Amino acid sequence: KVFGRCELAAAMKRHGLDNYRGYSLGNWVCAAKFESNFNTQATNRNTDGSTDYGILQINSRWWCNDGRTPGSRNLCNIPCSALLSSDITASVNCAKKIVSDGNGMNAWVAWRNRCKGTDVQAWIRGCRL
Repeated sequence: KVFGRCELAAAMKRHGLDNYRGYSLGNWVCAAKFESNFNTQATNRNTDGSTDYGILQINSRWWCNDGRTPGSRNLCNIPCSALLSSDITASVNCAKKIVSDGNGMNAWVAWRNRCKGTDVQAWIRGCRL
């Protein structure tokens, strides 16, 4: 599924991400844009041989199991393929674990380089308040 911008924002707000660990909804939508372009099926291999999965490009090194990442912890206790569903529930519950882990949303390098410090509430502009 390719989510629309306000569509994704309403799904993330309904699953509890607006203001989670102090991060406003605009932050999470901005990260989803530059991680996956709102595409739940997006996958991208990392140079260390792990792969990132889904809307928020959750990485198989630490968070989900894909069977091909020597060392994987699978801390969200989830197959990485289940992060590619049209229903973002698994991805949101796992992202809640990642942002809570110590370095906040800086865990998403795309958030740190392209979203952090920017007017992120522009990402929920026009969406039903």
